Amino acid sequence: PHMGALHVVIVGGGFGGIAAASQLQALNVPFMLVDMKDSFHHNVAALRASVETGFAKKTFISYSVTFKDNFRQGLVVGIDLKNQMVLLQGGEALPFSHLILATGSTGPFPGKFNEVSSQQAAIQAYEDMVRQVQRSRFIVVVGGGSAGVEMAAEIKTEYPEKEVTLIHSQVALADKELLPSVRQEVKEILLRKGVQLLLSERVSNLEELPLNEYREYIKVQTDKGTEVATNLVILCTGIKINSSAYRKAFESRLASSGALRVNEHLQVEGHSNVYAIGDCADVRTPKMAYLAGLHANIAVANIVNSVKQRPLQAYKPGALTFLLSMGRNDGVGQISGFYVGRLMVRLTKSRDLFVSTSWKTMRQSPP
Ligand SMILES: Cc1cc2c(nc3c(=O)[nH]c(=O)nc-3n2C[C@H](O)[C@H](O)[C@H](O)COP(=O)(O)OP(=O)(O)OC[C@H]2O[C@@H](n3cnc4c(N)ncnc43)[C@H](O)[C@@H]2O)c(O)c1C
Repeated sequence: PHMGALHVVIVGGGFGGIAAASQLQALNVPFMLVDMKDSFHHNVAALRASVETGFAKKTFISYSVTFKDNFRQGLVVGIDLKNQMVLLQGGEALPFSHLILATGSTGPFPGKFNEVSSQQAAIQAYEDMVRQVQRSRFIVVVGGGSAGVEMAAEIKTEYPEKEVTLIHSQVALADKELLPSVRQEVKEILLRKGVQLLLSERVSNLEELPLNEYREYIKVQTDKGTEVATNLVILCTGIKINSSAYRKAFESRLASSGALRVNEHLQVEGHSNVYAIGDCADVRTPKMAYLAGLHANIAVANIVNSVKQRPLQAYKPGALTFLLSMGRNDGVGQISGFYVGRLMVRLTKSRDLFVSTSWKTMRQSPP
């Protein structure tokens, strides 16, 4: 029973959620931000944190330092649409006048990390990975999506003396929606770095392999009968929408891919006070962190505009921007649908992986 007042609940503390929480905090609008972790995860640097000693502490930022009592650690199990509540594992419910859904994507470690944990435990998880990689002479990266391609390049750039094999089910690497010129140069670069590519093969004994853990001997098998002996197997396939929090309640609304369908104001179909942003929004985009932030300014503005009776603003997708990091000294990609080269990507993404951006948003300084 909110009797006109606002109470905004942000479910998910990723790039979008912290963008929305910071906007609401600047306008002094009551809000509660919920995340299962206690710190924000700059997952765009997760692969460098998998290979560089001491980097991982640059990639987690305490929520409570920035948001204080406007943050609440918890796992969201369900939405009660009728009574405008948000159901937390353990019983607690959070009442909202407006709801921002920002639940991001789920995937294998190290590319994603969606574990309830402390900041120091999360950091330690990546430092542990680095020791697995240091220990290993032979490493297999499974999956030539954008994540595997960068993971293999990241290992070879930091450890030229390791033997890195990348195994991928198709014949072209990285996202299908990229310029063919982009996809080809990614192959050129991986080969010049000494990565051994096993294209058009599928790993067949995967349920039996130890993941993210050094072993003296591991044999990876493919459906074509190729056997690759290795010390470490890193899995880089299986990014999907994290609908844990909202699926039971919006089944009618979830598009097939897990995302919530939305209008051009990022409103969830069938609701005027429920927004979806970033990865969980059905936008036919490639799903980018920077987009998650833009969506967040859109959603907060449209909550304020909906109270101040004003025309909502819309989200106008443009041409494809995505830069692939090929280690710290190389890369390639496209900015608004045209090709950008190695020097450009190295200065934009590959040196700092946009890490300083999240620390600025969170108003904190890295350790
Ligand atoms: C895999 C990958 C992705 C890249 C990459 N690079 C870029 C890049 O250069 N630029 C960019 O803009 N995006 C890039 N992205 C995409 C970017 O990582 C994602 O699109 C971005 O993180 C999406 O932002 P969202 O806020 O939509 O989602 P997050 O996963 O960041 O945050 C979701 C949060 O919700 C929380 N959460 C979800 N369900 C929950 C629940 N039920 N209860 C509690 N918390 C929950 C999660 O724990 C997590 O903290 C990249 O190189 C790779 C390899």
